[PDB]
Amino acid sequence: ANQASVVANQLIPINTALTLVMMRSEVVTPVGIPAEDIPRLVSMQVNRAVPLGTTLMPDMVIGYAA
Repeated sequence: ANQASVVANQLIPINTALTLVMMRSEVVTPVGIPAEDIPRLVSMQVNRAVPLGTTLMPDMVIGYAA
């Protein structure tokens, strides 16, 4: 039910360090990375460009383990 995930608040380019303006939280399905983890994700990189509105999934972030 209302488990929120991290959602791309702008297109996130490949191999670019994540900043706080790039991540919002929303209740989406399927569930992705928990919204609680937005602070952890700061300055981690994604391995593929992430379009606006896409749910950030564990496999997209280089070095992510929950």
